Amino acid sequence: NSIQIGGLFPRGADQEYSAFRVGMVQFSTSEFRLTPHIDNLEVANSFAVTNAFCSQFSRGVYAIFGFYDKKSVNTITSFCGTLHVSFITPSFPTDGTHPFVIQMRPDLKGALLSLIEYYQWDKFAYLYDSDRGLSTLQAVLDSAAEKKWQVTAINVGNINNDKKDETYRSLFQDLELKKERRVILDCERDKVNDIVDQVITIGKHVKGYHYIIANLGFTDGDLLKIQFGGAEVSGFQIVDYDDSLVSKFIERWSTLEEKEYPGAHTATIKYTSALTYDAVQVMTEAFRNLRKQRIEISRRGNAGDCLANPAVPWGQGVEIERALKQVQVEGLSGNIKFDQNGKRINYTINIMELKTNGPRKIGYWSEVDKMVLTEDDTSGLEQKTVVVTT
Amino acid sequence: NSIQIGGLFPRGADQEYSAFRVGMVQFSTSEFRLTPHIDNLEVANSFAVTNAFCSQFSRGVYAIFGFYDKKSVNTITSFCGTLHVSFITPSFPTDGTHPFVIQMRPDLKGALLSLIEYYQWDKFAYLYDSDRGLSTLQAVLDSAAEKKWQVTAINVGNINNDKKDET
Repeated sequence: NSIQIGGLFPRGADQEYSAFRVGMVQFSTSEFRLTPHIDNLEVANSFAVTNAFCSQFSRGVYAIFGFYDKKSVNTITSFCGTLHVSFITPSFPTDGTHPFVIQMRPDLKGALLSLIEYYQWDKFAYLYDSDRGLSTLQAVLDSAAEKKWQVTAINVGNINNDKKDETYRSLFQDLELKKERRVILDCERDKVNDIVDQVITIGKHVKGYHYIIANLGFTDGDLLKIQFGGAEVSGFQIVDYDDSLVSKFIERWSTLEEKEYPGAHTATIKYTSALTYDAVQVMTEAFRNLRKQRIEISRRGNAGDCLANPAVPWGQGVEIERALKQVQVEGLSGNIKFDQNGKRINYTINIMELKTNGPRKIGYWSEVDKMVLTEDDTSGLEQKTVVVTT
Repeated sequence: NSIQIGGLFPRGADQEYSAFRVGMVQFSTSEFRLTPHIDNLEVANSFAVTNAFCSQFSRGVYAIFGFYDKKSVNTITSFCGTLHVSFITPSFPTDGTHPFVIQMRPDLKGALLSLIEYYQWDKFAYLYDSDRGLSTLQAVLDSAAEKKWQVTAINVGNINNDKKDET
């Protein structure tokens, strides 16, 4: 069964698109075949996204996969809530209960609010970027007044890439106006590695400072350049590489050709590529369930024009969303369970910390059991020569 | 000269639409006549705004007037920057330098940052709503670290109207 799927990939998301095509080979079946309409177009031009949206809406696709920006978070949810076409995304989570929006990336603020209580921080800075939204900023400001904190929040993403070394000197000099040791970065991993190189430029990676990287790709960032500087860096890795379900995929990952699959011949993988591979598992499990339920949705382009006034819904597409939220499968990021909004529940966020040996789990996060520490201390191996001032 | 204009008014903006029609009587001339295509539609459903947009774009209008939401701030600027049709709005100001976006409401943060220095405040709360954007929140948080302030920011708009007395 040739089933039309979505292909709204950004330009430069090819490692995610390679890991998409890995699932296109791995999760293919003789029951049904996914029919790509790949649209490698920019995500900021939401008009160009809309033309890429309405072109596949003219195809009569049954499920749409792709990313979205904060310039397009209000775009896609306005279309998919009205046109009743389900959408699958690994991008940053939404805040409103939107129908037909199935998001692969779990929430991060619940582990992070658990983590600040674990470090018992009250006076700390919070550098951030606007692009993934500001609900995480809204989350920490609510617990700022609630737990009586002293937060120094500065948006760092607005500075251009032309002079992002001169202003960032003055940024930490402004942080030395209160002499903060506790910086929680919230940026893209390219912008994270920029800020790390600024810390390397000024030497705040020494002992005394502490850092928290607020993304799921903690292993994706360069830790070797700041492994032995002195500061302690915490983070989160949603995909445990020690899992054999992950490790057999990693053994299949690096062996692939870079000329065929760019970004594949690597030791590790981005979590955005991993959830993309996990999204193909969900879409395969969906239409296997529609094959088991024997509910026919096989329409032509009856969707047609997106400018239909009024645009009529088609309830077979509503049943698609109903089957997506019923999918209870495992993944590379653990158990994938959904609410009535398609958002992930009963997942596990691994608290990772940079140590002398490198990145290392100290515990995992749960939605109910909030922080559970692991007892894998290996006697600590050292006591690191306690600094005695006098 | 009958010149097609925009009419993207929200439902319930009729006092603004009345004061629009006051200017339609007061600023009319025999040189040219403004040709309304009034679309009293909701501003949150940006899909419904888009159908109201493309209908006047099918008319071949020359300037478009109306409001926009934070659900439609990225909508209208993406259309007007690409389709090269000018847009006129009294709504909350944009942050990026967008072509074909003419905004009637002036900035407010410059007076407000002047005002906190006038009252010499450092420890203060800041209740706010998300709907007009959060750049004003971004403005006061930049001067919070710069002027060594103690800001208590709480988004109050997320609470529903059903129990907005108990919370």
